[PDB]
Amino acid sequence: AMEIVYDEADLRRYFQTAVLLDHFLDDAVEVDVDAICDGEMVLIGGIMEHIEQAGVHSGDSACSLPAYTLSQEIQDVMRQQVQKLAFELQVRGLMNVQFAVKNNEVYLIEVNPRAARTVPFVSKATGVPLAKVAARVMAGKSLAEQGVTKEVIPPYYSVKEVVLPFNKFPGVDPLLGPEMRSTGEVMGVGRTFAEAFAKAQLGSNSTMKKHGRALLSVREGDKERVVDLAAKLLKQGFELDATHGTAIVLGEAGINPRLVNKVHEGRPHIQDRIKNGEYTYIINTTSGRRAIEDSRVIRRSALQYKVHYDTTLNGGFATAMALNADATEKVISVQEMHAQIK
Amino acid sequence: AMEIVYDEADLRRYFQTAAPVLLDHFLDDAVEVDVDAICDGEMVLIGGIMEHIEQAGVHSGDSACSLPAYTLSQEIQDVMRQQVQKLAFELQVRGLMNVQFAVKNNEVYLIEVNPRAARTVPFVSKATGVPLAKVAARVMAGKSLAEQGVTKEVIPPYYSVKEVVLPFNKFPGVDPLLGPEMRSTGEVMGVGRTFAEAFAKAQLGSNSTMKKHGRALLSVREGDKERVVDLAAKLLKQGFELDATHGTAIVLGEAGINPRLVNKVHEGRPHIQDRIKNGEYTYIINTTSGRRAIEDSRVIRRSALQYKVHYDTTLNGGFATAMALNADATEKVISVQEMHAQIK
Ligand SMILES: Nc1ncnc2c1ncn2[C@@H]1O[C@H](COP(=O)(O)OP(=O)(O)O)[C@@H](O)[C@H]1O
Ligand SMILES: Nc1ncnc2c1ncn2[C@@H]1O[C@H](COP(=O)(O)OP(=O)(O)O)[C@@H](O)[C@H]1O
Ligand SMILES: NC(=O)CC[C@H](N)C(=O)O
Ligand SMILES: NC(=O)CC[C@H](N)C(=O)O
Ligand SMILES: NCCC[C@H](N)C(=O)O
Ligand SMILES: NCCC[C@H](N)C(=O)O
Ligand SMILES: [Cl-]
Ligand SMILES: [Cl-]
Ligand SMILES: [Cl-]
Ligand SMILES: [K+]
Ligand SMILES: [K+]
Ligand SMILES: [K+]
Ligand SMILES: [Mn+2]
Ligand SMILES: [Mn+2]
Ligand SMILES: [Mn+2]
Ligand SMILES: [Mn+2]
Repeated sequence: AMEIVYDEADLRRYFQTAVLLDHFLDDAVEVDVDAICDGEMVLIGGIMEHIEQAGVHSGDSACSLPAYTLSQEIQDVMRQQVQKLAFELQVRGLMNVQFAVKNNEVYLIEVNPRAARTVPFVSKATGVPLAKVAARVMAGKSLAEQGVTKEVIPPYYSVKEVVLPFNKFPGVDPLLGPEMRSTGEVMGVGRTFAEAFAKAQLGSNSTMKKHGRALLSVREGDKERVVDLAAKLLKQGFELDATHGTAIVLGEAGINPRLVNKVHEGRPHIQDRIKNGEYTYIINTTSGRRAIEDSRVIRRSALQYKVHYDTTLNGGFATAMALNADATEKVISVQEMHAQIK
Repeated sequence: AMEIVYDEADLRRYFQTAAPVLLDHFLDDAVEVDVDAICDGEMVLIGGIMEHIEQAGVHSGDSACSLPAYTLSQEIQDVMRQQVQKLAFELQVRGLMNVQFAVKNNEVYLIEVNPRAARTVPFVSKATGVPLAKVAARVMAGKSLAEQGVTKEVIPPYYSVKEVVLPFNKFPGVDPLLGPEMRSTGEVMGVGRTFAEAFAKAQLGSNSTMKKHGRALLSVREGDKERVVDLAAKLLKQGFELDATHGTAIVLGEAGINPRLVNKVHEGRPHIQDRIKNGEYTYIINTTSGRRAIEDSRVIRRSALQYKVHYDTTLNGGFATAMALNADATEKVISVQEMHAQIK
């Protein structure tokens, strides 16, 4: 039962309703690294950059392999940091390490000295059967011995996206957080991150379209960044609707969305519009226990009415890119993927 | 000291803050009309029919008006005419009289009859070329309209529009807003070949700072919400960029117009006030209804006045303002002599 408390007043609130205390790394890029250690060397299985930031459980995050935004430099740091930890803990077989990158700085989230849920993904993207190799390693065959020494960076992009069970429990707020709730995953393969992301998205049963009206209702910390997102969408032919505060900031950057009322504001409001099919896409980011609680209708509504929605700006940007891709254009077999590897 | 109460809750509100009290039904969304005439007991001469720009509810003394009428139908004017004639005799008018009417849903309501010379007489004299005070003085003294040879109503070939000037800038603590009470100190006159030109001249004469470019702030009430769309449309066609407050922006977006959203003061920064003060606006159309809303919207009008931005507090006025945008007050001048010479 992990929560993110914003302030002091916010803690009692928890405390009461409600121990490990940790500083939340806000606006950070979460990373998952899968590796093998035989006591002799460390094999980097895959470095995966999640789309959703730290604070959204890795299990519920879409992710990319290779990393789509992280610097070689930043990643080399991680690589070294994992090797250091492999030896230190005396890993023999599989291991997974979770990082957060904030302001060009690498921080340690956790070390899982065992097989992690991303293994099959990495194995498929990299064509290397990590569970088999690590098994052998555990049984006594060194990496050296196996001819498995080099880290594989495929020529193509591999993206993993999850599927969430919210539709099965309507009374639940379909919102991402530090706790994992997904049931499954899909893989998208493309020549570009945008292609891979498009394939992941469509495979995950997303109802996203390449036309219509998008609803933008983001929080403070996203208002600035949301400008670029609106630009993108307008550029893809989307019309824009926005809730008061968000419209304000857009307006201040030269973008004039059509305003929509919050439910308490009047009619029609967001719910009538969602219900009435005015939107093909919704971006709704929130912060604060309170805020979340009051915005619940947007998310429940979008779910109920099958409108594609993103609860993170990063997801938004990923979706925006995918719009320039065509998930049906080309196909490729796993064998083909694998042969293409140096 | 009178106002328009909108409901029971409001009546208390008032009745408290304030002796038999008069209670009249307020004809909302009505066109106010002024009619000046002369009766000699044998006949009735119509001096002029003026159509106010601001609706009934904005005192006639403070309304802009036009001679001849700019929206009313002849049919409706003919009623007013018969009505004036009937009143004239019944009342035994001998000399000048003035009749004020409200038109709503194609129906003519009587607001008041003033059986003496009215403040609009000079304007009508000047527009029609007929010196009403002289004519009526001769009538009171014994010379009939027939004896005088002044028996037929004169409809000029040009439009004449009267605009007023208000003293709000002399008393900054007052809310420079129109209502049932007259607060104006003077009037101007504008003459044109079209109502738009007459209006532009009257507007310019009245010391208006209106411009034909920039950004306009739109913040109107409920009853105006639907109709303000076409005005924002006229404003965009003229080249202006629009700003709007919450609910106004909502109505407009649904009509396809997307103004830039601005925050009220309680709402956030920068707000309407900050914007006005920084010279962001060149035009402001701001309509309100009910004691509270009025009280609450105060800052817009005071700021507008303070910062010299032209502002309209009525939609009818806003529309007048927009039409004038299509006219050039400085393009042509005409002398009164010439004007009267045109008279047929
Ligand atoms: N200090 C932190 N700052 C930001 N996000 C964090 C932090 N600690 C954990 N998280 C988020 O919570 C998720 C779960 O954290 P983790 O420690 O790995 O728990 P679990 O045992 O469920 O794996 C992480 O994947 C990340 O999204
Ligand atoms: N029943 C009414 N409906 C609408 N407006 C009215 C009504 N009665 C008065 N008014 C408005 O108030 C103004 C002042 O009212 P009026 O009766 O003419 O008083 P005054 O003697 O001060 O001129 C009118 O010019 C008109 O705009
Ligand atoms: N950032 C948000 O989701 C805003 C809150 C929400 N729209 C409400 O009605 O309270
Ligand atoms: N019609 C209006 O002017 C609405 C009221 C005003 N904007 C306020 O700040 O309350
Ligand atoms: N990877 C999580 C699912 C994404 C979902 N559309 C959301 O942003 O909430
Ligand atoms: N005719 C009265 C003056 C109009 C002023 N601009 C206002 O509309 O408040
Ligand atoms: Cl795991
Ligand atoms: Cl008078
Ligand atoms: Cl004062
Ligand atoms: K994450
Ligand atoms: K009037
Ligand atoms: K009277
Ligand atoms: Mn974890
Ligand atoms: Mn764990
Ligand atoms: Mn009167
Ligand atoms: Mn009177």
